[PDB]
Amino acid sequence: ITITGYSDVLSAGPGETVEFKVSSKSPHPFTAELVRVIHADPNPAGPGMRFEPLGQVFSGTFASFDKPLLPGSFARVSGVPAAGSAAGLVAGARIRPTALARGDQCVMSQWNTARHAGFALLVSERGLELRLGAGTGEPPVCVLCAARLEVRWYDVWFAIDTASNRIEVGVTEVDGSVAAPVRHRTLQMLDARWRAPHSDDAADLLIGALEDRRAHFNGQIEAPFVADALPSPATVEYAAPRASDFSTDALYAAWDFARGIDTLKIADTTPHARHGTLQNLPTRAVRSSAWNGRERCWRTAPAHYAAIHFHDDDLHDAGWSTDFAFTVPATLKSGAYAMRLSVDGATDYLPFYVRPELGRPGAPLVFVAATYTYQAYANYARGNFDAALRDKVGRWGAYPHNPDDHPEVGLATYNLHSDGSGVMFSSRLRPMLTMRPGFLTFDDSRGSGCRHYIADSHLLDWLEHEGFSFDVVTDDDLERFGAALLEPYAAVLTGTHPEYHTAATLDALAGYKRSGGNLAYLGGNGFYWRVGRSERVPGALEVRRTEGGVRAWAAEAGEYFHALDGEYGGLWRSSARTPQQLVGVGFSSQGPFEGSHYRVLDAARSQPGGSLLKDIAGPLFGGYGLSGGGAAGFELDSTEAADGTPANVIILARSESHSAAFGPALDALLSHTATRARKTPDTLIRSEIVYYETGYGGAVFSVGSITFCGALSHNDYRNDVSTLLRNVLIRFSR
Amino acid sequence: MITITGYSDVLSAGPGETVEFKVSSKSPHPFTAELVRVIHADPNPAGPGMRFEPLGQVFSGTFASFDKPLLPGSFARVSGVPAAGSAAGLVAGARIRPTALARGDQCVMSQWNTARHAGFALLVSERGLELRLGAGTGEPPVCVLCAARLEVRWYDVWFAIDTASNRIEVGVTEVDGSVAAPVRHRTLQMLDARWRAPHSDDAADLLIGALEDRRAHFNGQIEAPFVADALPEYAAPRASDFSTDALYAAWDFARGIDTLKIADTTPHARHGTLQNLPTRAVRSSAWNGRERCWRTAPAHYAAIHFHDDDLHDAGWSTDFAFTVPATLKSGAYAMRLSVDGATDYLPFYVRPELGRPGAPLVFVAATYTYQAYANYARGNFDAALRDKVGRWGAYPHNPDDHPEVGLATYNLHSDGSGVMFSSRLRPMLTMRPGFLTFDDSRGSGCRHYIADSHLLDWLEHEGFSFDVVTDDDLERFGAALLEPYAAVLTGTHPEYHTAATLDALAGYKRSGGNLAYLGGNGFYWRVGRSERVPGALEVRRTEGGVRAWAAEAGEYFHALDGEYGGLWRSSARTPQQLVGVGFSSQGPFEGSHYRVLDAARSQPGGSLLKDIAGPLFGGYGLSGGGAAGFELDSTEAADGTPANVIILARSESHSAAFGPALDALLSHTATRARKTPDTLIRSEIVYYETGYGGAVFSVGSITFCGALSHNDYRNDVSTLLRNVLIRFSR
Repeated sequence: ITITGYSDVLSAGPGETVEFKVSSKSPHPFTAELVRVIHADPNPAGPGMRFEPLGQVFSGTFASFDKPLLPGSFARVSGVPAAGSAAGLVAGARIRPTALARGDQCVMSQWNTARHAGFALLVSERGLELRLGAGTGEPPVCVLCAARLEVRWYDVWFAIDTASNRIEVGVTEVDGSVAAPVRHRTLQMLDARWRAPHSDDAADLLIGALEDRRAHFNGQIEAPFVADALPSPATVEYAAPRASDFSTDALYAAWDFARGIDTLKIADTTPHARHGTLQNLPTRAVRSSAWNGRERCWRTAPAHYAAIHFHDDDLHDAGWSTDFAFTVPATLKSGAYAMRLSVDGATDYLPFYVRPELGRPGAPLVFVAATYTYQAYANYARGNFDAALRDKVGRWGAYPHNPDDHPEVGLATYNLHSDGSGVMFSSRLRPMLTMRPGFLTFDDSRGSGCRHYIADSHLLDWLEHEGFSFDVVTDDDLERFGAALLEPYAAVLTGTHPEYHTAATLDALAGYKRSGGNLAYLGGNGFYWRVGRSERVPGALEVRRTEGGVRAWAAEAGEYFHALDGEYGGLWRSSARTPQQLVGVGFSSQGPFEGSHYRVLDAARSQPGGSLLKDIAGPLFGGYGLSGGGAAGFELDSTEAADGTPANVIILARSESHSAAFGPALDALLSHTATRARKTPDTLIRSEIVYYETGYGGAVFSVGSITFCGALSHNDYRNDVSTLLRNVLIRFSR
Repeated sequence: MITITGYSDVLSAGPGETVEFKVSSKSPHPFTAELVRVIHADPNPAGPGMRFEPLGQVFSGTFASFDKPLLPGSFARVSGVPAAGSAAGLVAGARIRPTALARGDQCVMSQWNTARHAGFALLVSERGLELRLGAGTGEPPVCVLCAARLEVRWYDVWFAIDTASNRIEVGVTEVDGSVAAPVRHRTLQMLDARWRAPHSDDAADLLIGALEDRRAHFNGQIEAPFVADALPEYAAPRASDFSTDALYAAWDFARGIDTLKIADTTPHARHGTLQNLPTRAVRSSAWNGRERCWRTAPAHYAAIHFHDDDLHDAGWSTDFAFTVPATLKSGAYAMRLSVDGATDYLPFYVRPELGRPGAPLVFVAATYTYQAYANYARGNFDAALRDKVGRWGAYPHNPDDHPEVGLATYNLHSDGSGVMFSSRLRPMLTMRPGFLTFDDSRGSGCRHYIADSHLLDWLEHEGFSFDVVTDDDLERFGAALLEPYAAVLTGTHPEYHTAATLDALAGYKRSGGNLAYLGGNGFYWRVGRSERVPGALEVRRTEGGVRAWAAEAGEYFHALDGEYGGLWRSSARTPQQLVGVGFSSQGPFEGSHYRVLDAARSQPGGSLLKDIAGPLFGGYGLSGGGAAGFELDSTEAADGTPANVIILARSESHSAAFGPALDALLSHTATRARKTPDTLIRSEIVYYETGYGGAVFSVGSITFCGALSHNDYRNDVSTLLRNVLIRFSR
C-alpha cells in the first residue's frame, strides 16, 4: 500500500485538533487536502462518489516517511541488567500453547544482539528449546527437550548450574491426573559453554517474543520468573522449579499477571520491582491454571485470572509520528469530513468528524455516526476478495485495497486469531481500510455491497439533497458528553447499523428520549452488543461474545467480564437492556446481503402516525435499493411485546418474500421450534416499520433493516422510501 | 381426585438404613402396603408388560387411612410474636413487584387472629391496594381501597393508622420516578374509632405473602417489609424513617439467601421461616447490572419471588417405615399400596453397602433427572391418551388433571416465570410404574423411571446380575461407591448432574472401570442442592441451549449452593469429555435405525459388532419405533471427543421435525465447529479406551433401550448390548 494512515481521534469540535499519522513509502512528498464526504458509494448505478473540496480551508504538502506495522503481542521489561550469576541462571513459566504448528514461539528471552549474549526459551512442535549466546565469535548453544506438547497447561524451565556443570531443560504437565502426563527433561554438561554475564551484556527482558522482533507466542503465559541461583533445597523423580522454590535473594523477577488486569503493566513481586509493559494489546482477564469454576469474575477473584493470552497477530497502536494537524475553525460547519492524501497517483482518505459545540446546535437534526460499530468491524478480512470482486473494484473506481490482501493492518472482532481464538480487541490507532470512502464489502449482485461508513453515506447524501441541515456526532462524543449533547436537537438519526454500544451511549439516547426528543432508528440490528473501553487504553474497543446470539465466535466459560472496564460483556439482552426497550423492535432475522419489499398494513393509516404513510400508494413498496436491491434486507428487526415493545406501538409496514436463506436470530429462541414468545421461529423472518410516542413529548420511528437507507436515492431521490423518511423528518421538526 | 398416593423421605437406603413412607388415603377403610421388586414397568401390550416380584413375606402391613392435604403457595411465617400496633397507631409496608395481578387478591403482609376478628392485611389486585382491618367479634372487617392500575414494576406500598390525626392512609408510589407517568396514589379515610390499640390476646402469626383467616398467596417479588407502631407531597414510609424504638420488625431478605430463614434486623429479632420454597437469589430494586453474583453483592438480591403454585414438603406424617435387612439384595423396589380397588406404588432403591458389591455391574438411577421432570404437566393428556391409559391398565393419574401435586422444572409458574425448584417431598405421579408420558403411535410413550425399566428387565432376562445406586448415592459417596464394579451403566436420560456426580463418574473412569452410556442428552444441565434444604433440586436455565424457559440476567447463580447454574458446557464440562459424544439433535418422540460403519469391524472394539448383519439395524422399539430417536448425541473433537474414538454406527433417516441443539450453534447456518447444522441430526454409537485401563461405550440415543426386548429379546440391539457387557466383564 503506497499511502495510508490514521488519526489520534475521530471527532473534534470547534477549537479541537486532529493529529494525522500518515505512512508513505514514496520518495516524494505527499499532499493533504480537506474534503467533505457527501456520497462514498462508487456504484455507477447510483449517485456516485461526491466530495466538496476545501483545500482553501486546509491544504499542505508534507515529507513522506514509510512507517511500519508489526503485529504480535508481548511484554517488555526494560532497564534491567543481564540475568545470571557465577552460580548460574534459572527461568521458567506456566504456559498453554494454542498454536504450536506455527513455528518457534518464545516464552521468555533476553538478548543483546550486538554482543551475541543472552538466553531464549522457546517452544514448537519439536519440544522445548534453550538458546544461549556464545559471544561474537561462536554460534549459539541449543539444548532441546523433545516433547509433544498439546493445548494444555505445562510448566517449562531451564536451569544453568555451574557447580554441577549441567544445563537442564524440562517440561512437566501441570495436571498429573491425566492418563499419560508429560514429564521430559534434557541434561547436558555445561563445559564452560556459559559464564556469568557482564555489565555490558545487558538488554531488555521479553515475555512472548524474541529480539535479535520475532517468534511471537500464541497462548497463555502465567507467572514467569527469573532467578540467578539454585533453589533452596527442600525435602517424583524431578519437578519443575517455580518462583516459590527460591529465596527472595535469588529471585531476579517474578511476574504476577493477576495484578492490574485492566492495565498494560505486568508487575514484578520481588523487591527489584522490575515491571514490564505489554505491547499490541494482548488479551487479559482469561482463565489461569487455578481457575476451577467457583469464580467467574476477575474483579473479585484475580488469582483465577493470573494469565495473559498472547497472539502473533495482535495489533494495537502503530505509534506513527504526526505528519500534520488540523484545528477545527469555529466557522467549519459540523459534518462528515476526510483528508484526501495524494502521492504518485495513489490516494487515501483519513476520515474524521467535525462535532458541534455542546448546547449550541447548527441544525435541527443530528446524525449519530456509529464509530463503535465501524471500529468493531474494522479490517474484517472476510475471505471474499476474489477475482470477480477485485475486478468490480477496478471497474467502479473503488478503494483499491482490501484486508484480505493486507494482513499487516490486523484483524476485526469478527475474525479469529491465528490460534483460532476470537479477536476480542480492535484498535482505531491503525489504518482502517474498511472506513475509507469508496470501500466495497460485498460482491453485491443487486447493488453496491457497501456497509457501515460507506452505506451510512446514502443517508447523508439524501439528507443533503432534500434540504435537511444536520450536525454529526460520534459514539465517542456520546460517551464523552451524554444526553446533554443530543438535547438541543429536534430529532436524532442513527446510521444503518448501530450495533455496538456502552451503557453511556445507550443512556445518552434514552435520556434524549426522556427529554422529549424524537428518535429516527434508520437501520437494523441495533443496540445488540456491548463494548468495553477505558481511559487507560485509549483507542481500543473490547468485544466478548458471551452466552449466545448470532456470533462469529464464542467466549469461554468464566471470561465474560471485560478486561478494559470490568463490565459483563456480550448481548445487551444479557445485561437486561433489549433493543425493543429503546426503539420498539429488535433483531429477529439475518440472511445474506439481499433485500425485499415492505407491505403496508393499511389499518395503520387511520391510527396515530399513519399519516406518515401519506403519498405511498401501496400495498407494496421499497422493492429497490443500492444495498441488496430491497429496502428490507440483510438483518431485520420486528416487534416483541415480551421483549419490551410498548403497548402503543403502531406497526406501519411489514416485509415479506425474503429468500429461504434468512433464518432466526438464535438469542430469540428457546428451541429450534419455539421463540421466547412461544411462537414458531418463522414469525421472526420479517422487518417491521413502527412508530410510537414515548410519553415524554416526542416519538420514535424505526425501520428495523440495515438496507433501508440504500433505497433512498432510487429514481433520483423520488420513490416511496424517500417519501416516507421525508414525512418522518417533517413531522419530527414541529 | 386421587384415592391413595404418597411419597418417601428418601429414595435409596443401604443395609440397615430406613425409608419413611407418607401416604394420603381418602378411603374410610385401612390400606395395605406390600413390598415388591419392580422388573418391568411398561404396560404396553406389545412389550413385556407390567412385571413385579412380590415380597410381602419381607414387608406387609395394614394401616389406617388418613386424608392429608396439599396446599400449594409460598409465603413466610413469623411466629411467636405479639399483635402489632400501639395507641399511636400502626404502620406497615414493603417494596413489591407483582407479576400476576389478575389472579385475585394477593396479600403482601398480614396478621390475623381469626377468632377475635383482630389484625391487618395489605393486599393487591387488579383493583388497586387494599387494607383490611379486624373490627371485633360482631362486625365485618374494615376495608380501605386505594384504586390504582399497577403493572409489573417496583412499587412502594404502605398503610398507616394514625390515631392522633384520626386518619387511615393507604398509598402506592412507583419506585422509578424517571418513567413517563409515575404512579402516585393514596386514599385517606377518617378513623372514627374504627380501630384501637391491640390487646395481648389479639396476638397471632405475622405472614408475608399470604393471609390466614390460608389464602391470597402473593405472586411476585417482596423486598424489605417492615412494621412500626408509631409514626416517623406525601412519600412512602420506609423502615429507615423510624426510631429504633418505633420499629416492630424490619426484614432484610438479603441475609441468608441460601437458607429458608428471613432475618429481622431490629433488636426484636422477630425472624421468620419460608414455606413451600419461594425463589431466592433474585434481583432486588437496587440491582443495576454491575453485580451478577449474590455471594459478593447481597444488597442487589434483597428480594424474594413468591408463587401461588410453589410446592415443597407436604409435611405428611409417616404412616410406616422400612429398614433394609442384610438379606434384601440391591435392586429396584416399590411399596404397593392398596385400598378399595385403588393402587399406588411408592418406588425406592436398595443400595449396596459401600465396598461390598453383590454383582459385577452397577446401574445408576437418574434420580436428579426424574425429579427435574417430576409432575411435568405437558398439556397432552387428551381424550386419546386417557383412552389408551384405560386399555393398557396404566397408571390412571396424570399431572395435567391432578395439579395439586405441583409443577416440574419444565413448567412455567402461574405468573409466567420458570419453575426453578422441584421437590421430592410430594407425590411424584411421573415416577409411578405404569406411567405413560406420550401418546406414542409407534410404542409405549415411556420415559425416565419407566423407560429405564426396559433396561432393568432386559438385564434380568439375559442373566446379568446388577446392583443399583442413585444420583443421590453418588452425591453422598463419590467414585468410591462405583470403584468395586466392573461396569457402570446409565439409564436412558442421565441429563441432570452436580459437580459431585460428574466427579464420581470421572473418578470411576480414572480407577480403570468401564462405563456404559446407554442413553442420550446426558450430562447436560447442572442441578443445585444443599443439605440445608433436603429433598429439593434447583435448576437455572442460563445462557442458552434447548431450554423450556430462560433465566433472567444476573440470576445465574443457585440460591441453594451458590454455584453457577445452567448448561455444563457453561461450566467448562461438555458431555463429550465424559462419554465421547454430546447432545446434538432433538425431535419428536420418534425413533429410526443405525447404519454400521463397516470400517469399524477391523478397528479396536469392532468385535462388539459381531453377529450384527447390517448395514442397517435397530429399526424397531417400544420408544418411538426405533433404537435411535428423540434426542441424539454425536461426536465433536472440538468439544472434547478423544482422538481414539471409534464410531461403530451412525443413525440416519430422521424426520424433518428433527433439529439442532441451540448451544451447538454460532448462527443458524454454522455450528461451533463451523460445519453446517445438518451434520448434527445424527446419533453415533462409539467405543474408545480411557487410557486408565477401562473403556467407554456410548449410544447417544434416548430410545436405544426401547429396542432391547424386541422379538423376545433376540435382536441386533440386544446382541450389541450383550456383547458390550460380556466384554466389560473379564
